[PDB]
Amino acid sequence: APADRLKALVDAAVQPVMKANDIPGLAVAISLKGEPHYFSYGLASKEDGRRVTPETLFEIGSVSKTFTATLAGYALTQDKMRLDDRASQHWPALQGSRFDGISLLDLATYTAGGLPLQFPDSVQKDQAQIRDYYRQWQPTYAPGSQRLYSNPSIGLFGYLAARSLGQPFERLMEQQVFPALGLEQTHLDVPEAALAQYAQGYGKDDRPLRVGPGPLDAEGYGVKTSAADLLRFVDANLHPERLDRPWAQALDATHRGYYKVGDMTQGLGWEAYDWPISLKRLQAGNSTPMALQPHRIARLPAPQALEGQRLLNKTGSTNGFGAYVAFVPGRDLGLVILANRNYPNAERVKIAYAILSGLEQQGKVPL
Repeated sequence: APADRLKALVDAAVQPVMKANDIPGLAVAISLKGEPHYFSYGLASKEDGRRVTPETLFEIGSVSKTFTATLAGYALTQDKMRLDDRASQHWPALQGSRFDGISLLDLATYTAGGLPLQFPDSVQKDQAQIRDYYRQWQPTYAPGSQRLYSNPSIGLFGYLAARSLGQPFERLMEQQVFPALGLEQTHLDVPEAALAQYAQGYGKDDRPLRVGPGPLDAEGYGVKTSAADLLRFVDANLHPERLDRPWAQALDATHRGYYKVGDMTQGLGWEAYDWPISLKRLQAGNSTPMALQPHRIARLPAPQALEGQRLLNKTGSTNGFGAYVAFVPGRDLGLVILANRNYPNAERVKIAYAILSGLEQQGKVPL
């Protein structure tokens, strides 16, 4: 019965937004009690007229941070690191710098002291240049005091998690994490045999854009994946216990809240809200000032399990793409919305909310 009204519902949620934001192409995937439903709209590539399907690859941008967090959860589970480790414990080249005093949890949750949203332009994809950047960096704020959303920050957390496991990040992801989650259409670097599925991204004036290489790009924003595979990842998050125990615990470690900013509780990768919550409060939690400005944290006495009546989500963008994922453990409901335009987070949340709230309304006793 909830599946009955879903096409009308997703179309009403999606198409007005696609029109208002000139989105060429967009794929939705929803898990409702573990049944997958897909809805594809428009074009993966304008030039070649290729339609979006559930197998189209999209750049998911910062949604990649939840995969990064899962690898870290693995390292935690395997006793290779702890969240209270000093950063420089896992990279001797950092010993003597400010990262002697910054914890892994600080890096993971953007509280190291104001690491910038992006690396400076002058920092190339090069081990020494990244190392030298961290060695010379001086903080804006005290560690643990301010949240400033930051690629160098969770970037370093992933890179450190990988060193703790004794292997490069990309290899760990490609040979262990993606195979462990059963994801065969998920890539940090799209192989030759899959390039035909890689959507074009579209920027301002329909400039075609696909993400270029960047320092710690893999860790922060590197994943390309299909709506069907990202939904599989969401489904693993909904039911971690359906995985081989080391990976169940790894997912579980990404479902623990450390502090609040407004209505949002910060996890490793995932950000969480009480459910239900209003549309406007969820958009505020996903607002440009949330991402771009520093905020004072409300630290929780103890890590909070992000379970029950909670919604966990992550937005992610690149210059050409805009992704959003959300799941509600207490409704057994997951959702992925992938587009080849970076359109505003408030509109992504608008689509998701229409879907989530449409599905909830359906559950009432007829009176």
